[PDB]
Amino acid sequence: MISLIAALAVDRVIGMENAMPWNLPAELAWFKRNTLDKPVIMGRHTWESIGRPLPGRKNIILSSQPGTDDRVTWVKSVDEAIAACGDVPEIMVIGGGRVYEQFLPKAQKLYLTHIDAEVEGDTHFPDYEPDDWESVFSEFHDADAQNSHSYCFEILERR
Amino acid sequence: MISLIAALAVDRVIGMENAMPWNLPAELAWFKRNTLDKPVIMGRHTWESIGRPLPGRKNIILSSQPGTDDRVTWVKSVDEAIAACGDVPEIMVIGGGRVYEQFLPKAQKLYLTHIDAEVEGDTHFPDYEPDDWESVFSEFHDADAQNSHSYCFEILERR
Ligand SMILES: CN(Cc1cnc2nc(N)nc(N)c2n1)c1ccc(C(=O)N[C@@H](CCC(=O)O)C(=O)O)cc1
Ligand SMILES: CN(Cc1cnc2nc(N)nc(N)c2n1)c1ccc(C(=O)N[C@@H](CCC(=O)O)C(=O)O)cc1
Ligand SMILES: [Ca+2]
Ligand SMILES: [Cl-]
Ligand SMILES: [Cl-]
Repeated sequence: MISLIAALAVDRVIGMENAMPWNLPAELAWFKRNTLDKPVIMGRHTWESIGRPLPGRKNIILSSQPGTDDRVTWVKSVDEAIAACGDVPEIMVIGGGRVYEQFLPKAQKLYLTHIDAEVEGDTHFPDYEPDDWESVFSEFHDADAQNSHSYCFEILERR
Repeated sequence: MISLIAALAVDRVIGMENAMPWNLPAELAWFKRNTLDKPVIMGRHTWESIGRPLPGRKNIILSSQPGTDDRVTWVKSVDEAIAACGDVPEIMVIGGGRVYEQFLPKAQKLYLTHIDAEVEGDTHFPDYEPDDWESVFSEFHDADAQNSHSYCFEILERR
């Protein structure tokens, strides 16, 4: 099955011109826990943002342009992206905006992190119909010594 | 000689307890380059935000309450903190607020990072009359894919 995993600020903002203005090691820990040992599909801008391949995951980059790193797999279509995953129970799509838009229709589950940050965004997570999804897990946490903002983890399954 | 190193938001706002709302790996690199191989003095809140002893530095915690951890040095007074440093060319004071207030009188240099972020806060870096200080180095950087805000490194020497 295909799952989308994203960190959304207020109004579903997911990206800005520069790095997001938050320091959330706990959110990254959740991201790692939910993607480890699974293929991850991302767009080129997300790839460039991370800076290196994610350890212990098969990194797949969906892009019309040519491959710059021998450490990951470059694909040119959703179909190719999928085929590169092989036979695994779950494929994780990690962004950005355009990639989420192309995979939403095929997605069965969403792993969302809602962050209480008001920012002017560049890209936003596609509008989802809350009547179409069932929340099966939610957990709220306040900002603390290491995390700059409050956040809530949520997992939704398609009804 | 004693030096204070701090990251300030607009209006000189500094962290109190929760992590600051910015992601500046280039700023932490600056922090590391300037404190490596030197003793660092910090208060209890800063210690909690770091979460572990900084490698390659002698970690001294100035606090009234008790030494949780054995990997660092716990002192109850300014005099004791200085003594624990031994005889080195430069002692780095890394915050927070009350710690900067206690050492400013004794400081000969300031390594400051001015960040273009408006943050609401109670705490401010102590008032320094820059005419008692000579700005000796200044280098501005714009925000990018990995750094959430613009920042300017500055070094001042006590005249
Ligand atoms: C810019 N970026 C994209 C990013 C960030 N947070 C997200 N958070 C969620 N929930 N979902 C995403 N798709 C997401 N994507 C990043 C940047 C760094 C790391 C990262 O360092 N991850 C380490 C975990 C943190 C660490 O080792 O420092 C990992 O092993 O996943 C991940 C994603
Ligand atoms: C919360 N905190 C206090 C902190 C942060 N930035 C500062 N920045 C400046 N300029 N001055 C300070 N006093 C300062 N203090 C921290 C948190 C983490 C690390 C840290 O991880 N430092 C690693 C470098 C980054 C990494 O490897 O994780 C190091 O080796 O110094 C440092 C300070
Ligand atoms: Ca439910
Ligand atoms: Cl992307
Ligand atoms: Cl402190």
